[PDB]
Amino acid sequence: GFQNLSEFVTLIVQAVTGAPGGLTDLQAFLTERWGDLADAFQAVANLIDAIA
Amino acid sequence: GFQNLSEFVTLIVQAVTGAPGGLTDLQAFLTERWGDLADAFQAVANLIDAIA
Repeated sequence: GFQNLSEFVTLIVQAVTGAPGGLTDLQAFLTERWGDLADAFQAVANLIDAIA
Repeated sequence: GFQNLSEFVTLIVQAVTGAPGGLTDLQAFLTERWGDLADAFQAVANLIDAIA
């Protein structure tokens, strides 16, 4: 249902990320999400360390 | 701007995952990340239980 591949890329970006944009925007949002997830994992590890 | 769908697939995999590769590589990286995320959530539950 796509006229071209560019709008399909935008649709993929909108499906996997809230903010519409290009493939670079998709990569940036996913990188920020993975960084935040790593920060949360390290926070859990620090909670381990505080309990210990 | 993509030459072909295979190149576009490689670009999608590179944007969503650090390691370049095919759709199978994308699925593998995302599945191991799902396993890591599930382990983190079970760690959070285990900390609930440890405080309890």
